Amino acid sequence: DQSREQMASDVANNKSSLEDGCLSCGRKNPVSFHPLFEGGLCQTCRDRFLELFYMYDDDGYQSYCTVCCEGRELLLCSNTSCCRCFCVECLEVLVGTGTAAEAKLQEPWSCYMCLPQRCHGVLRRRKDWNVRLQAFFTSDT
Amino acid sequence: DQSREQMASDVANNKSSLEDGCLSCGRKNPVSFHPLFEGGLCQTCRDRFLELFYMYDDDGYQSYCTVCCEGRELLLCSNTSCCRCFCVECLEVLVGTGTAAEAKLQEPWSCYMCLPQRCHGVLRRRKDWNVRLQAFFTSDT
Amino acid sequence: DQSREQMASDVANNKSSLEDGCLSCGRKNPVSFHPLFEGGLCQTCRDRFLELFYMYDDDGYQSYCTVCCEGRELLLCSNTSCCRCFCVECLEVLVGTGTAAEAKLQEPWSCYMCLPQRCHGVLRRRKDWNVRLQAFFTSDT
Ligand SMILES: [Br-]
Ligand SMILES: [Br-]
Ligand SMILES: [Br-]
Ligand SMILES: [Zn+2]
Ligand SMILES: [Zn+2]
Ligand SMILES: [Zn+2]
Ligand SMILES: [Zn+2]
Ligand SMILES: [Zn+2]
Ligand SMILES: [Zn+2]
Ligand SMILES: [Zn+2]
Ligand SMILES: [Zn+2]
Ligand SMILES: [Zn+2]
Repeated sequence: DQSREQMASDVANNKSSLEDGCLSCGRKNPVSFHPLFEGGLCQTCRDRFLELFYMYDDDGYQSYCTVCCEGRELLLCSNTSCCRCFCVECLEVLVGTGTAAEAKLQEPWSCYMCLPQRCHGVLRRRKDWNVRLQAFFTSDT
Repeated sequence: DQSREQMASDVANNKSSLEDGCLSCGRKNPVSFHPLFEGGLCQTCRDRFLELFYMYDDDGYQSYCTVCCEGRELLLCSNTSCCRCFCVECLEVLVGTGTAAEAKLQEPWSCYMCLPQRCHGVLRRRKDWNVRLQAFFTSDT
Repeated sequence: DQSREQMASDVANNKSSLEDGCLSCGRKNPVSFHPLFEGGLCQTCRDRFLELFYMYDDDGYQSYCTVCCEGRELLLCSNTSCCRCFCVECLEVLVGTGTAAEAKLQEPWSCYMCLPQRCHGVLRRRKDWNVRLQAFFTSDT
């Protein structure tokens, strides 16, 4: 089974497209797409987002990583219009080693949806993220 | 058992949080959140929005209250890019006594999603309403 | 009004409203609305969008016509923030004869969701398309 470290390395070296790996778990030939970041989304990782219990914590931050839906070791966007979260693992594997530690020291921290810069490592916000999100909500499938 | 009048009074006097009452019906400890306004949303009030038949009337205005999903005594946003509706009861209870009558005299009336001002009484548009609405559409539970 | 050619002609010459025909197939008295363009949407044409499997082709353009969901002869929006598609038939019948041929030679082509001009033939982008699309995603029926 393709690790996320292997997927990130192949993407950076133009061996695979982001679209042919699950951005969340690393597996090959996912059925669907992550709507916010360049990358596929497998059926299992897509169902995690749909099947969350509480989507927010008691402080009004999201209870889940925007990329992989993990709830542990979340970095919290300081933009009160956003309140999205990214996990340590996604920062380490998609942006690069040390990103998580650097981000935990930033005061305030702005997430990868809020940053003007579109790409960091193989974490690339979609140019068409808004239309992609509309497409993601359109399908029953 | 908790009335909406009791919930609004406790919120204004910092006795309870908007998030621990249903903004639509007043019930304590709702399961989810109203996506547009600060406030909880119970399972049954959430199901009203999901189970609407016709969402628009013959004049192109929404057939339901943005807060509680009621069809009776709707005020109609005059912004042709919006066409959302708010009922008399939600205005009276969340904004305050006389709001509906004051709104009927406005030349023209702009709804609480269109007004630059975020808060009126305990009706507070979310700073993160757009991300909250994306979270609301993501959930299949 | 039965064929799409008949519906377009009646609309242009003030015999019918766009809202009383299916924008996708031409059928009279459709149950719902097209969320992006003025026009009804019948149950069958609405179900095409809900039952899409792949929303995107291998080049990151949408796999379906924005208006009718079929097409096969898709024109591709050149805006990398959009990547929507419109079929030859929808352009010929809603905008007018020659539109498809003109659009295939245009370098680059901007689709009817991107163009500043709201109206071309009987194709009118909704003033409230964003709120209409939120209403479209709200219904679980
Ligand atoms: Br694999
Ligand atoms: Br949306
Ligand atoms: Br509940
Ligand atoms: Zn996955
Ligand atoms: Zn993550
Ligand atoms: Zn953010
Ligand atoms: Zn309720
Ligand atoms: Zn109401
Ligand atoms: Zn409004
Ligand atoms: Zn139809
Ligand atoms: Zn078409
Ligand atoms: Zn476009």
